[PDB]
Amino acid sequence: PITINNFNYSDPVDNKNILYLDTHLNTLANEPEKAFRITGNIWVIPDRFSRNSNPNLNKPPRVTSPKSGYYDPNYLSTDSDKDTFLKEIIKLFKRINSREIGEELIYRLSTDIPFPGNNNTPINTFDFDVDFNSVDVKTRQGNNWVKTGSINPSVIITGPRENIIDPETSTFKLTNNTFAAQEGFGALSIISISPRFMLTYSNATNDVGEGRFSKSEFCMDPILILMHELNHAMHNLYGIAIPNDQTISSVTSNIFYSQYNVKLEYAEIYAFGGPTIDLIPKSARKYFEEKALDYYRSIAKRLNSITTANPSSFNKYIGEYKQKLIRKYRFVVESSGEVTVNRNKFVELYNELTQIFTEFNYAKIYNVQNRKIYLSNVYTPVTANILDDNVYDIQNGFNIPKSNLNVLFMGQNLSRNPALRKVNPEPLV
Ligand SMILES: [Zn+2]
Repeated sequence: PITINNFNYSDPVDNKNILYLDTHLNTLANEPEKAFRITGNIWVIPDRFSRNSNPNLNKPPRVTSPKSGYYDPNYLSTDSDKDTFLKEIIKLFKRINSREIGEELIYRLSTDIPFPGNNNTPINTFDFDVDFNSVDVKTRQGNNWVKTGSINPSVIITGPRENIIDPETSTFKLTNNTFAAQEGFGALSIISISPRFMLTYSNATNDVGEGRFSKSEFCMDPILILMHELNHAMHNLYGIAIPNDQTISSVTSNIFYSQYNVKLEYAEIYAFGGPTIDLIPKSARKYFEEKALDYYRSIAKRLNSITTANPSSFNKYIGEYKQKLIRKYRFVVESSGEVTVNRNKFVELYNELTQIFTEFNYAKIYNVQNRKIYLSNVYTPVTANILDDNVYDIQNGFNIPKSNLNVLFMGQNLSRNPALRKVNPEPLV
């Protein structure tokens, strides 16, 4: 099985699970960032992250809303903050790992890798440095930092970007390329998030008997906030991500404003899952699945043509990676040795990735209260000291029996659990 590593932010670099990395993507970082290996190819860099030039973490001057936002330029600024964040992420992975589906989710994300290449990679080549799949490992000597090598994370979890309550997962590419995450190859994903900042709602999946009266507000369990993003990472890793331009015009209401229109991305619909998937026209769902199958066929063709690798040191390991990728995509190997795509196996895999590994399904499996739909109306966000086992533990999250909060999800009920507190109102927008 899989085990989650434990760390203190202050723990020494060991050139194995603790290193200093330069992703060449964080506009907030002027020097290498300390990183920790949660397990396998999943790493965490407990720092704020940004993709905007001349970044600013202060509340925006203009109007970016209705989108609910929380801005605090000092969140995660100190080493003390980073240590707490790091431990929160670790604890959440342990809870995710407590159920079989979560163990499988972590196993896949930490074991399978992006195909080494993109649309512009020659068919006979394995490129382990394509786009942003490899990150520099740096060490200090003197008053500077020098590259000593690189690693290939599959997923890097970082702290929030500008808006602390808008978790986001992304892949990156060079200007002249297209997104490999949408073309079968898959690519490295960066998840920017802070699970302890919980979204609140009243339109929930589990009936608690208040239908005819006043319904309680509940918080989202931090593991679902994180697992939701891990679903985007799954789509990105297996190269089946749906372009962000694929949407359905909808409405919802933020923490302040009233019902406003929004373009609901199909990527969000799949990450959430459940009946919501039906919002995507059946013909469109089939279209993207068939498109993915064609990209997979192209990958199988590449696997039958590999003769060189970049960097050259990987040439002697072409067979090893060919086998790893064959297992990832669940391809079949003919007696002749040719790699072929089995439709039955593909359909099963695609279904798993888009309809089984979903937030909606996790809520049922982990037995926690959760929003009924991705666009459930939200209220003021809440937070809690999730590192305190008297507040949140691995087995039951907030719904702890010892606290007498295990009945009807009372642990997640804002008016029944004093451990839950509204976030600072000042940073809210
Ligand atoms: Zn999402």
